[PDB]
Amino acid sequence: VACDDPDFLTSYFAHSRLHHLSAWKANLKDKFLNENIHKYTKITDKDTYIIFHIDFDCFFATVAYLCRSSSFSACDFKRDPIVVCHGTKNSDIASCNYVARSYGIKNGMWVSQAEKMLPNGIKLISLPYTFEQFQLKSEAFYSTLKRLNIFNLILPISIDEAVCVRIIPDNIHNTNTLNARLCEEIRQEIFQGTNGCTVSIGCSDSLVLAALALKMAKPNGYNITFKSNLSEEFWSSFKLDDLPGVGHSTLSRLESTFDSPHSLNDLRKRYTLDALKASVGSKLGMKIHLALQGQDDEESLKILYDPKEVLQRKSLSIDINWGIRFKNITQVDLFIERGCQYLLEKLNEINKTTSQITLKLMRRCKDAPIEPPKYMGMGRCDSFSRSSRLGIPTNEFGIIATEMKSLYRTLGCPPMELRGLALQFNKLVDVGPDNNQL
DNA sequence: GGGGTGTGGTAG
DNA sequence: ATCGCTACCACACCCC
Ligand SMILES: Nc1ccn([C@H]2C[C@H](O)[C@@H](COP(=O)(O)OP(=O)(O)OP(=O)(O)O)O2)c(=O)n1
Ligand SMILES: [Ca+2]
Ligand SMILES: [Ca+2]
Ligand SMILES: [Ca+2]
Repeated sequence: VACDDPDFLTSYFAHSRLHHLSAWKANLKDKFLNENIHKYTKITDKDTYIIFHIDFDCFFATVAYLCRSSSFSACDFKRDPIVVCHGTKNSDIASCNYVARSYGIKNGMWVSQAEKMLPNGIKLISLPYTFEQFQLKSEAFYSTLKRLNIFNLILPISIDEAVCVRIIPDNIHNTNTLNARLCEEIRQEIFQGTNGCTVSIGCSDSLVLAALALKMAKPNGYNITFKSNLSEEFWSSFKLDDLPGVGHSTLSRLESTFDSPHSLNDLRKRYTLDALKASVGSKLGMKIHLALQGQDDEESLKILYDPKEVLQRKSLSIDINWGIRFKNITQVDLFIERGCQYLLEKLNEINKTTSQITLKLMRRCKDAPIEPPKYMGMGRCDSFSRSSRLGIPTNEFGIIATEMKSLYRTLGCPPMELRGLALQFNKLVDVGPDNNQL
């Protein structure tokens, strides 16, 4: 299905695991809001809480293995390096098992890159996606978590991951013996309920330490590390980009500024708050500083104190940066129209209008090959964005699609140089019962 | 003090 | 072959 075919968006989203991830996450958040419309559902100043951060180990790889076709009968999850991917070369490894990771393979690597990490005779097993079973195993996960009746708040993070909060009465002497019991119950009940998937669990009294504890626990384990338990041994165990919020760009800046720390212990012994803030910015610097103390920042805590506002959707968009090869502006405009139709179907499902929209595009870099290394990839591009305030909030196709096509024209991208498009509704407006307006 | 725009970055 | 999405904080830099 080419990008000028009316079925392209349907086919692309059907095959895109990144689309599936975002849609699943959005749907879990909507369900949380719907199930909690009447309930208080939030941590109070008065609560002392424990965080149980629970997450499937190598989720797609595990499920796709447990569900593999007869052709993969013989595959051994504990001995073979297994990846889930569409392709054979410049195709993303969506998930890899811990055997593969023992050779240095990582989620997001191209199969082409991963294969070079393997010694002679060691063969990469590549399993197809099983999207519907990913969903079904997630359902079993979330159902088990609720049925245990041990959590005061269950927060969806993604298809395979939840932050679960237990409030501890001041009446009650929490102990790690009780926490280990709960961890082991959760792991067993989910292993049973999912027919063979494993989860790991990080357990702490901050979100950030629960996240690091989760990392330490993997694969197929649990780790309890409270602030009281912090030690050089703990911090020495983590790379810099194990901290939530530290990706590759922030890592690069930390390594430049602090002489290539090789563990969170190195960073914590070397940094100063002000140098940190200079390196990575004021809020991120404060976040990292607080994290290196085992403590959450104000922004991260909002999910505990006001989950309904955190989880409420504030924008709606689609992004298509793969398979984009148009010959003329007629075809670009029709695709923009198809994208607007899709977005408006979603906007109407949530009973909202929009007052502000954006078109963003990827354009081939002047010196970048027409056909990039990744088949149908966007390749190396320059990004361009323009937004427009609509005035009266609307859900009218005619208004929105017209302004989107106009936004496209102002960015000046020749159709044959286009490599990607995003269509965004940046501001959403409730629809109430009263619609009488002059 | 309040508003605005486009862009960087991260996560899963 | 191959399916490189998408929500949202923070930021720089503009206005008054
Ligand atoms: N670069 C990525 C990262 C994740 N995912 C999908 C596949 C993962 O199975 C799943 C969940 O993401 P996680 O980051 O939780 O990773 P895994 O569950 O695969 O491994 P881990 O045991 O490290 O949590 O999301 C993907 O397609 N591409
Ligand atoms: Ca996981
Ligand atoms: Ca996860
Ligand atoms: Ca990180």
